[PDB]
Amino acid sequence: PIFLNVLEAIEPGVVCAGHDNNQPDSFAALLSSLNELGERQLVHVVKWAKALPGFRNLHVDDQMAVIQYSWMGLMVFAMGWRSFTNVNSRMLYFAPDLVFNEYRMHKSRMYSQCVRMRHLSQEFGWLQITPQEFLCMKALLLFSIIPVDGLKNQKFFDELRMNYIKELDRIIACSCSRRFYQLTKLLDSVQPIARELYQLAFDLLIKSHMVSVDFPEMMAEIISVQVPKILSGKVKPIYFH
Ligand SMILES: C[C@]12CCC(=O)C[C@@H]1CC[C@@H]1[C@@H]2CC[C@]2(C)[C@@H](O)CC[C@@H]12
Repeated sequence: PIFLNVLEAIEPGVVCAGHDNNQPDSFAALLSSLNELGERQLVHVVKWAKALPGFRNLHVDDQMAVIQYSWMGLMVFAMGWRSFTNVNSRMLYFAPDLVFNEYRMHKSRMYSQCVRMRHLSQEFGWLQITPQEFLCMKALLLFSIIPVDGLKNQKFFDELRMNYIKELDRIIACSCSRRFYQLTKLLDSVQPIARELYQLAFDLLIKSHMVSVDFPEMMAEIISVQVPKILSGKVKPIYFH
């Protein structure tokens, strides 16, 4: 169980958004706290990724690129699990101090995306996803979006991605065929959700100075430098099906 030992050991702990819950639920306050949460979680995503088995086998530029393309999907998948285990999926548990009810879903102007995120959360229940399955699936999400022109050493990436697929297969194996199909269909469903959120993030950054929404340093950098490569089709998800 070496692989699962590692995934459990490096899983990030609780991250708070810093949200002042006694101010009114305005669009600007809610989106500014979500952006701050993203900035805080990005720190943990980087430290988590660098500690994954085999990750340092990747070229150093590929390491940062893969994090900078997959972070939305990783963060939404993890938030979906938090929601399933904490509020049982009619609310979104972005953080202990940033829990979206239906009112916040509307005031954030993200209601339809939150609905889809809620559906993703509920699938952990409908499919009875185990903690071990969640951990392996989340790791695989780091290796599920790349440039169409390929990475700087694509061969090492393809080997590492293969090995994470094998680990998922082992965790299921420890019926199997139906399970693997279910989990890979679930993984595929993350990318379209992440794409819609990437679109929202980009549009909000462009008009941020006018809706009074503050973007932290690394969020502003990644949404203006890397996210447009996804939105323009230069960086694309790897789907199973
Ligand atoms: C990743 C975050 C923050 C971390 C998390 O739990 C998931 C959530 C998904 C929506 C993202 C948000 C970060 C800030 C974004 C990108 C806003 O700009 C628009 C959509 C928000």
